Amino acid sequence: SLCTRDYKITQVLFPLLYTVLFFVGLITNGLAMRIFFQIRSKSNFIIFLKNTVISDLLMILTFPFKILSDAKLGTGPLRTFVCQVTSVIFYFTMYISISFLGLITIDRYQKTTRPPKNLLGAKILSVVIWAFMFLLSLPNMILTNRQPRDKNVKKCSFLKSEFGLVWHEIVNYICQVIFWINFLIVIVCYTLITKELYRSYVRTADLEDNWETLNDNLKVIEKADNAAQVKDALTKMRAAALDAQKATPPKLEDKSPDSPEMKDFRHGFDILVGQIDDALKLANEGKVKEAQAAAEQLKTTRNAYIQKYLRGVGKVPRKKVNVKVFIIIAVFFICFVPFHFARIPYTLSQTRDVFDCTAENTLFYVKESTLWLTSLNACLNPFIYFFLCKSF
Ligand SMILES: CSc1nc(N)c2ncn([C@@H]3O[C@H](COP(=O)(O)OP(=O)(O)O)[C@@H](O)[C@H]3O)c2n1
Ligand SMILES: CC(C)CCC[C@@H](C)[C@H]1CC[C@H]2[C@@H]3CC=C4C[C@@H](O)CC[C@]4(C)[C@H]3CC[C@]12C
Repeated sequence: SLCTRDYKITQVLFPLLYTVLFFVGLITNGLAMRIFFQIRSKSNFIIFLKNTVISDLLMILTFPFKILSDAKLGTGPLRTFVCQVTSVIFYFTMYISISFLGLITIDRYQKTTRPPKNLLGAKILSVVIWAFMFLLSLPNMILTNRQPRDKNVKKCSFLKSEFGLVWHEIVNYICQVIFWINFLIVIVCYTLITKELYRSYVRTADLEDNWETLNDNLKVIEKADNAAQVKDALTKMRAAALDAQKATPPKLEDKSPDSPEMKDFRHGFDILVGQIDDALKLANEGKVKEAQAAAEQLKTTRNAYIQKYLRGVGKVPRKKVNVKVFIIIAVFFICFVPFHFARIPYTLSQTRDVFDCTAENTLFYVKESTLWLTSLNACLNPFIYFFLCKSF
């Protein structure tokens, strides 16, 4: 009552910040709807991605009501409407987005491990997420039935009934659980994909160590003047080559044993081992120069091409680098983590008259600032689909 909140910086900074996000958001999701809704829903990912684009658009359409109500220093019918309807829509569509981001992450993680009634399952799941958030949101709209007694007081908590304040606390608790379960899912999925990347790296580095062994021992043969040194190097080269021939590099992981990719990889080593074997036979006969000339045959255009090819097959592919799961984890840390940290103390100040005026106002400014970061997601989310061959 006696407490005053300074809205002079709020009425210039936030409507200006949200106006930018409204136009940036309309053009981003407009050029996402007209593209993604043309393509068919043949996978769960695209079903989840289509739900994400419309939940983004619903929360962007919420911004004009906010911009113009926050532009006014005092309360009014529009501020009451924001409190009761449009800002409630913002929150329930925000947790719809977080739910589908958690689902997209599970989907994308399961695709990395991978060597219709599931579309139905994804569709029913999509309906259940929307209906559930709507179920929680509806009493918040209905229990914001009180009129503002002081025209200078714009806080939604003063427009609420006793059970309205109770439900507000319950809803904000459930949403904290929805956030942290989805954040945990994203953290786990990211850690498992990152472990797989590090595992793919060591298998490539082990394989490349074999090539270094073979090429280092070839240098020894060139600078040698005796059959004992040539035989030693040739033996280590044969062992490195036969070791490398037994490997299943990340590019050959999901390939059939009788597939041409698997066959060319093994045959490439048979040609190089064969050349080492011919040079080793000569080294055993004490013919140093002849064994050096035959080992030097690995430097021919043909055998250098065979090496370059086999080494290329051993490299870590794009599949192992998941930019979609990294973007989602980046989005949770930037857009959602600060708001969810700022929320509980702010909810506590709204449901009980326990904090000092300046303490309350500080909690408001922090939640208002972090809520804006949360709104970037609606303008960021289409970039999970924007970086692929379909959009060039
Ligand atoms: C599932 S729907 C949902 N989820 C939340 N986490 C919510 N947190 C707040 N709301 C509602 O959205 C409206 C605005 O609440 P706040 O943003 O807490 O109010 P102000 O800081 O005073 O602008 C109120 O009717 C709240 O009950 C929420 N609604
Ligand atoms: C008042 C509130 C609860 C209204 C919610 C509207 C709901 C019913 C809407 C919003 C987003 C929609 C989804 C958008 C995209 C797809 C993918 C498509 O392959 C099948 C339908 C499906 C799965 C839609 C079904 C209906 C849907 C879940």
